[PDB]
Amino acid sequence: TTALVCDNGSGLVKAGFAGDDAPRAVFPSIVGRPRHQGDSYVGDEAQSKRGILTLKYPIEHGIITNWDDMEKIWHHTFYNELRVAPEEHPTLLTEAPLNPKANREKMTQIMFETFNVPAMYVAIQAVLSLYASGRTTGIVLDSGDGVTHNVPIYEGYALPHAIMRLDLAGRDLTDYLMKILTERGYSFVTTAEREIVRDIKEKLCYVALDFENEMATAASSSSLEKSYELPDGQVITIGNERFRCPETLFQPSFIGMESAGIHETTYNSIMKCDIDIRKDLYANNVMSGGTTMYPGIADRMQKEITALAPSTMKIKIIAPPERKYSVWIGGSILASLSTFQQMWITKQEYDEAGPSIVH
Ligand SMILES: Nc1ncnc2c1ncn2[C@@H]1O[C@H](COP(=O)(O)OP(=O)(O)O)[C@@H](O)[C@H]1O
Ligand SMILES: [Ca+2]
Repeated sequence: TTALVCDNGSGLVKAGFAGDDAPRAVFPSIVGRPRHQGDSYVGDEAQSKRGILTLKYPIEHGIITNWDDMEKIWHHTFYNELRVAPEEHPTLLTEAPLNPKANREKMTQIMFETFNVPAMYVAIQAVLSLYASGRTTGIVLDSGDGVTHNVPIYEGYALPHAIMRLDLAGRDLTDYLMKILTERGYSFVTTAEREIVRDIKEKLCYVALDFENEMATAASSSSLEKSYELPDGQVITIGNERFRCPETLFQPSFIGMESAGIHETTYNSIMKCDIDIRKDLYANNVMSGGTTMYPGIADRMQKEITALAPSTMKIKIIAPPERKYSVWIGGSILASLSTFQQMWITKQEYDEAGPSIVH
């Protein structure tokens, strides 16, 4: 039998078969129900029918908060995207770091009681990303759609006391760029327009090695300008917007938040950990999630952590090309191991013991 891997993303579901190199299904973590009851849609079909539906994010901040809609996302995943009978496949689910214990239990209860999977497992997203980089010790920066975490990991296990959470990720950067471009005179307010600005963000944005220098260059030449044709036929040119957008990850004050930036959350996370493991964390900073895809983010992180860390500390930022899917790939690996097969919670163990078995 083939095991399934479902990464329950704040913005995107990544689902597929354990052993595959990439998720076969990548779709928005969105459920749409009729505006007027006289039934649900999920993912791209929900967005297409948005004019007749109310759209909701059941996993908006990395934590599943709407269980009836998460049921719909999982039903869509099994039956519409992967086209499998869930009762025929062990299923690996991902959870956010600091997922409440009752939340993990509800994920377990739905898998067995609603979908009758024969076996399941819940793994921490950041832990899977570390495994996908061939490591069991290191500190992950996972920046997705709705949340960013630092997760220090030692000998295979997250250190929950040192986890840092930043309520700032890719959704917030798209919102910032929407606001910036709207103020420039291009109206970007609707769902369809959010899609356009997201596309501009992913194609043209980058992280400046030195913000102040990059601003001086954009102020004094056209050399950083990039153009993008909108659906209405207008050509928009952006310059400093390209790097002011993701600079928000290092200066959350750009969108009015008092939070530490990702360089300070990474450094604080490491300093919460055993002094004796900090050398290994500094040398093994892995970046995961779509919001770490910006060109220049690894060099910027190298520079910022160097300025914060002891003068002699060896600092390595690992940014794999496949890091949009590294949480999913780490699940594909773990669930493929012979040593993992005894780790599955079976439906039989669930029927004997109930949801508290997941711990
Ligand atoms: N090349 C890219 N550059 C910048 N942001 C990107 C890129 N590719 C994807 N993203 C952003 O990453 C987010 C989705 O990342 P992902 O790790 O799937 O999030 P989640 O797991 O929380 O659903 C979106 O905000 C998307 O716009
Ligand atoms: Ca994620």
